[PDB]
Amino acid sequence: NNRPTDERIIDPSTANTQLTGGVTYNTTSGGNKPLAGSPYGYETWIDTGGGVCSLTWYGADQGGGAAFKATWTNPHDFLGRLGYFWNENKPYSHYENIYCGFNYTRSGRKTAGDYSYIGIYGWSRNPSASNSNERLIEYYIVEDWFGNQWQADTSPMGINTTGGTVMGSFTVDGSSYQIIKNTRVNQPSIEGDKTFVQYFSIRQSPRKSGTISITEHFRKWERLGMKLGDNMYECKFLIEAGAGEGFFDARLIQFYRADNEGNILQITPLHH
Repeated sequence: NNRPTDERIIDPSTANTQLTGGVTYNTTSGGNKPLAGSPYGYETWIDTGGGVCSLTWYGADQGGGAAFKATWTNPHDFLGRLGYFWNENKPYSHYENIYCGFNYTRSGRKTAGDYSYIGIYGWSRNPSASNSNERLIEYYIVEDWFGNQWQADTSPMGINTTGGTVMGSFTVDGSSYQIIKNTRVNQPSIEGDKTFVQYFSIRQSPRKSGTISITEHFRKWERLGMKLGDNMYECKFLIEAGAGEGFFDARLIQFYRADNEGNILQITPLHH
């Protein structure tokens, strides 16, 4: 495929202004919820015995259309995410070449507990895998995190946070990424409490703005034998906070998809 060059793609380096207004959600959504006048959906996982969490969608007409803010205090593993919701029995390759331009501010080191994640997230199903562990996949492309008491938020996380096994590395979008596979044994999932696998790409140089060539990660995992199967659930921008008290505030989250010749198939938002 050829890199898209369409003028509607917002240069991430330019998206430096605080967005305003927005619609805020303070409770668990119970899965994907569509957003009004948008191709995207949000999800919130906010445990009631935890403290106050929020996701604020900045709307259809600013910040690339998928931009959001989130806050947490004493979360018990808060996830706020927004982007593509699919879950229509189609493989990731059906959605062609997927990209996400982003630019955010966030709170600093140790404001999100012992573990946290910022980047791209979703699930995929592989009913064809012979090993039942491999039939459901939770995935992360980790651009950034909040560090902890042991490592700076400027150092990449590793297996001490993720669990599991380093499979290898590759370079895309200006950094090396370390690829990790983990098995979650009898744990909560989009299919109920069961055993499933997680795939991670960890960005070795954490960053708060740039473009993610998402499809490249999918191609790389599969190439290493980490198969995603033929039914992708979603592909969303995520902030996950294990604990602490902090914030995430995007000026830009813009998903787009292009064919192999670089023609835009989908972009948000919708002159003389």
